[PDB]
Amino acid sequence: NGLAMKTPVSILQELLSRRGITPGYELVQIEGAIHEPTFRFRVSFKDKDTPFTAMGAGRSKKEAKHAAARALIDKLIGAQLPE
Repeated sequence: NGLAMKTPVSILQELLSRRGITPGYELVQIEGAIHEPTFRFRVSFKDKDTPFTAMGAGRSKKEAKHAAARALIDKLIGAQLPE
């Protein structure tokens, strides 16, 4: 329940702080509207002697990175990260 009532971004920062991980990001594709384009980013990091990767998207470059990083969290916990 510790993942509930907690900003997903804060959860990301907490988990990365606990492990001591700095993930990297890569621009995948920008598509959508002129005034409202959608940003696709990929994120990857190494831990537990295995590589991780995930791809997300959002309304901005920063938000897209957070979405991708949240996808990592989902894989780490093996479930949909609650709000």
